[PDB]
Amino acid sequence: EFSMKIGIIGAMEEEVTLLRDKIENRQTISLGGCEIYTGQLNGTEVALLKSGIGKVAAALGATLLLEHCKPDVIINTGSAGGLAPTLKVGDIVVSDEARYHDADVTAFGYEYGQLPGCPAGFKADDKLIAAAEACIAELNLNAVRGLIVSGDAFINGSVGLAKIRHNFPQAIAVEMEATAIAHVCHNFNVPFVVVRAISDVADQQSHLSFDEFLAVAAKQSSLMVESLVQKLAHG
Amino acid sequence: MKIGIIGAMEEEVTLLRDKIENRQTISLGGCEIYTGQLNGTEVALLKSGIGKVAAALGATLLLEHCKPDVIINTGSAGGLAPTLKVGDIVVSDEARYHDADVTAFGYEYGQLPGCPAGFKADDKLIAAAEACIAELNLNAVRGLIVSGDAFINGSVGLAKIRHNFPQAIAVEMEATAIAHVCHNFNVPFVVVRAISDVADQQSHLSFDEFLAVAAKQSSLMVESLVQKLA
Ligand SMILES: Nc1ncnc2c([C@@H]3O[C@H](CO)[C@@H](O)[C@H]3O)n[nH]c12
Ligand SMILES: Nc1ncnc2c([C@@H]3O[C@H](CO)[C@@H](O)[C@H]3O)n[nH]c12
Repeated sequence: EFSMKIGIIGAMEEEVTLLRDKIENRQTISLGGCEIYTGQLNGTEVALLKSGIGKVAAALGATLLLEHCKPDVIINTGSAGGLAPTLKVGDIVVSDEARYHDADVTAFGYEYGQLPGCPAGFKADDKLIAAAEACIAELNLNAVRGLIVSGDAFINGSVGLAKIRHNFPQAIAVEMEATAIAHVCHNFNVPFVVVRAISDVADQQSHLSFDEFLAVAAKQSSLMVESLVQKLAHG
Repeated sequence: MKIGIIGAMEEEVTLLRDKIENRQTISLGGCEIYTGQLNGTEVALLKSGIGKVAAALGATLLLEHCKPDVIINTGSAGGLAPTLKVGDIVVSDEARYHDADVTAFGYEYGQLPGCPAGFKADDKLIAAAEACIAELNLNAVRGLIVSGDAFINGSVGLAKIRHNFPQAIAVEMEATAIAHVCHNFNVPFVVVRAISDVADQQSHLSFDEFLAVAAKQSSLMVESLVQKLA
């Protein structure tokens, strides 16, 4: 305790800003097109990286963060399109696993979503998940735990969504960085957990919904992250 | 100067690895990096995994740890240009994701926010590559190479690529990711790959059958380019 460094990766300005503004003794390190904010969040040493959007940007960011700040665990936050029926805009999704919904080397006998040399899915850390569920209960928020899928496409209904629902009937949310981050953490053997807030249900109106509720998603994911850091650091 | 080289599969990396002298191996984030000299030239060879995230992670590591001057991404590819046959070379003048789609927000198809719609390869590296192609009498095509996390083997996947990028000369799985990373660091790059298949319904069989040829041809080309640059 007291010597834990918690890594946090968010892709977009909005939520990252709220967390960034709350960092004490904040400093900014700009690298490979990424900004990394170091300091403490309510006492806990954190390293917050604003990655770009997409798998590669997230991978590049996650790799840089691991390499230069060597955080003990990684928390990926931000928005996501809710897929589980009980999810409403603002609700929380916690990954117990992450899979690429757009990876496909099945022609070679790999499981759909699986890339060669990688497990079909990347498992989030049990302690981190439990911690997150603890915060969820304590904050009295509605949330769902389960499989989160990533791809380099903003899902907006039509075939994008149906294909995902068909390939991963159990997926609770879809977004664009989670699995890339999980993938990099897996390779570095670093525990991770994805804690995002719903900004849309990835249907025909996901773009306007995203546009109108990105703010609330940022508010709720940031609140959860702040709460998770605290709980991970103490109790 | 130091030439960075990234290949996804052991096949297209092993022949080069065997030729590197003053050889040392750095093993990080599940990636292997061999440094030393290829026929007198300082290089840094990285075996990345397959797919964009693995490539990005590896490219990021190579840049960060070895600081090469330029990056050469090598390996196999599915040929899309009519002139391409197994064993032939494709040289990128540009790389684009064929599976990135945020057009819902007004970005160009294949384009990811914060990035140009396409990443342009270095003109010098391109000219160098083509001088080798000419000197070795190889059949090659220069143009747009598109990358995604799916092995293309006809059907809907190939159709989607034809739709969005009818001018793409080849499809593979790491190029644009390496380009994207090189872009964030301002490192010139060039993709030089050999055709292992034509991304049709028979690409899996062709890939298995010709991956060996593709690796040797891409390997020979990297060797020649390295020497030409130096
Ligand atoms: N329905 C949806 N489809 C894809 N990505 C998202 C997102 C997230 O918001 C960004 C959209 O480009 C990206 O970082 C992604 O992780 N929210 N809702 C989404
Ligand atoms: N028809 C095709 N579709 C997608 N990738 C490839 C490739 C390349 O070979 C590997 C196939 O999984 C990968 O490294 C990729 O970059 N060759 N032919 C391909």
